[PDB]
Amino acid sequence: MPAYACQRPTPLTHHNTGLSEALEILAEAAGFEGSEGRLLTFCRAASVLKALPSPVTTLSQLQGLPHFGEHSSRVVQELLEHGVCEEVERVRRSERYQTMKLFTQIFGVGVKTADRWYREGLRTLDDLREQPQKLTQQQKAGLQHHQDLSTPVLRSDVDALQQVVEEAVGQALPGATVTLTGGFRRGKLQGHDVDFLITHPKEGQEAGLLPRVMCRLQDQGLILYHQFERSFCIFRLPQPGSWKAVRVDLVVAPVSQFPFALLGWTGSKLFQRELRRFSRKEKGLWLNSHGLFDPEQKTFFQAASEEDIFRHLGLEYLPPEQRNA
DNA sequence: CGGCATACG
DNA sequence: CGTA
DNA sequence: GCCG
Ligand SMILES: [Mn+2]
Ligand SMILES: [Mn+2]
Ligand SMILES: [Mn+2]
Ligand SMILES: [Mn+2]
Ligand SMILES: [Mn+2]
Ligand code: NA
Repeated sequence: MPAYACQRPTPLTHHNTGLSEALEILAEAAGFEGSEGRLLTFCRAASVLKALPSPVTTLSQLQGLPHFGEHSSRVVQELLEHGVCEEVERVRRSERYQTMKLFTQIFGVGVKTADRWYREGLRTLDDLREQPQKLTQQQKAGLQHHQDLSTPVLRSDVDALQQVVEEAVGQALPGATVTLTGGFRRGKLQGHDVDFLITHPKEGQEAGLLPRVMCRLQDQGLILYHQFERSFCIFRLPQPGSWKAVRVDLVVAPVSQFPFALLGWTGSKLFQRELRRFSRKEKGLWLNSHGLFDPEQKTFFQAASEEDIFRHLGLEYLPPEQRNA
C-alpha cells in the first residue's frame, strides 16, 4: 500500500466505513485546535482504510500500513474490541467540538472566527443572530440561509442547476462550456454544494466571462448571494411549490489551464493535497489548479487532459470516482 | 528534526 | 480574514 | 501524528 493517496484508487464506498469515520472525527477536532499536522495524519490514516479491499478485523492487519502509528492504531484497536473509542466519544460530546462544528459549517465562518466566538462565550446560532453588527455580509447570508444550506443537494437538483447556468453562460459567451466538477463528478449522490467549471475552446475568449455570467443569473432572480475567476454563490433553486437556497461555486479557466482546474476542482481535497505533495517532494514539480511547473527548467507542462497530468507525474491514471481519498 | 498544498475573493 |  |  503506497504512502500517498494519489498512488492508489479510493472508491466512494468501501469496507471500513466505521473505522474511517472515527479517525475523521479526530482529524476534524485537531483542525479545530489548529493542529494541521495531526489533522493530516488522521485524514491520511482514514483514507488508507478507505482504500483497503476488505474490512479490518484484527489489529494484525494494520501492520505495514502507512500512517498507522501508536495513536491511530489504538483508536482502531478499541473500535475492534469494544465497538467504541473512548477518545472519539469524548470528542463527539464535548461542548468545544460541537460548537466549533456548528460555527465552522456556517458559510463565511472559519476556524479562526469560530474559535474567537467560542472564547467570547458564544455557543448557538441564535447567539450570533442577537448581535448582527458582529457579522460580515457573507456571514449574515450564511446564517440566514443556514437551514437550507444544511440540507443535502441531490443529483436531481444538480441537473436543473446546470441547465440554468448553461443558459446564462451561453448568453454571456456563445461557445462557452459548463462542466460539473466537485464531489458529484466523483460519483457522490448528494453534496453540500454544486461546483461548475466554465471555459471556451478559443484561448482568451473566456476573459471577463464570470461577471457577465453573474449579471445574467442575477437578472433572472436566481442569486440570493454573491460577492474575477471564482464565484461562491447562494442560488435560489426551485422546489415543489417553493424553493431552497443552494451553494454553487462557479469557476472560469482558459482552455490551456482547463485540465489542471478540472483536476483540482474535482478533488477530493485530500487527494489534491496529496497529489501536490507528491509532485513537489517526489518529482520536484509544482502543481496547482493553473498548471504544473518545472522550477529547474522554468517551464510549464502543457496538458490537454487529466490523463496527460497523471502521465507527467509518473502516476497511474485514476478516474474521478477513484479519487475519493 | 522539518514538513505537512496552493491558490483566489 | 473568508473561500475552493 | 506520522514519515523520511
Ligand atoms: Mn497520542
Ligand atoms: Mn462541492
Ligand atoms: Mn464548492
Ligand atoms: Mn487565474
Ligand atoms: Mn518536530
Ligand atoms: Na464556514
